[PDB]
Amino acid sequence: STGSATTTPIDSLDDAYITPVQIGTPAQTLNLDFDTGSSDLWVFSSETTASEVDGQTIYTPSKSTTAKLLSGATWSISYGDGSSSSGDVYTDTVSVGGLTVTGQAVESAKKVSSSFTEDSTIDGLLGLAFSTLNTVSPTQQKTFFDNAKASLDSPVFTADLGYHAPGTYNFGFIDTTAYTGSITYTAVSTKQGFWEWTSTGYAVGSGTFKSTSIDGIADTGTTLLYLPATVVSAYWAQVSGAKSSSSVGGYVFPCSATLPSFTFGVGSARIVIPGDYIDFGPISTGSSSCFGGIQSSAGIGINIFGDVALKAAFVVFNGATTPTLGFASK
Repeated sequence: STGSATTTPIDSLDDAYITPVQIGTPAQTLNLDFDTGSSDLWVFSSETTASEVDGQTIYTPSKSTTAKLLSGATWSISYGDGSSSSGDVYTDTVSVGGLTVTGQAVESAKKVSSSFTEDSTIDGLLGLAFSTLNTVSPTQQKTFFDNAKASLDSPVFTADLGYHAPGTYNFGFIDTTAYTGSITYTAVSTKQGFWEWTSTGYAVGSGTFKSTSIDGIADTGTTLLYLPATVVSAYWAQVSGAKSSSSVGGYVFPCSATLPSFTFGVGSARIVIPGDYIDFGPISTGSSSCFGGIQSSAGIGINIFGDVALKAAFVVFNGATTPTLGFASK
């Protein structure tokens, strides 16, 4: 089997992407944030504290003939941005772009933190990291991809995120029309539950490539590119007036600037992030200070190849017995 779904930016900055997901019978369609940095499929629901729901579409298990309470199971998660959610668990039928999993754990939120409430466009998350990170207790549950894997034509999914435009998540096949050149594959460590890999280096604009190992995670659920402070400083030093602002919480730059590109290495190959992808616009409405799309990972504890990086590539998440990651230009 295969599936293919379009993923759409939630706003004009590409702060996140939402993908329609069918849950239950008859289908209830919710727009979920596909997150290769976590492993819980959780949704706003009829059980969510009413004061914490503000415009989201909810899953109502009592209206699904295929929903079954997973008795005794609870979940609770905290994300790297400090947001969190928790609740209980149902199993139900879940379909993405024509690909159907029966008995999928659908984690129903009883509580969500303010960041989720305030974002009307995201109805929940669909985790695509390794199932070892799943938070369901006392019986850990499998991700949608893990459940689908054995049925898929090939045990893979691909992320093809757009810049200021829709893109595509495919399951079970590699669309050879979706990228240019060849796909370069690179080794993955699953020890921390993430799609963790090692970039071979970087360049800033038309500058020379610096060969240096940068361990990090491929994370569709993180907006920006978080790299070591040395790398980030080298980038922003090429932008007149750019500085790290403690008050704002990262690098800012004059909105009048033209940003250089940023290249990262995948083996002997190179992915180029155009300068425009690194612009996240005014820090507040009407400001002439703009927020940068490359920020320091210092204090996160891990480097994160988030959407800024991933949207410059066609990315293969290969869930074969020995997982790997593939990157192509597009």
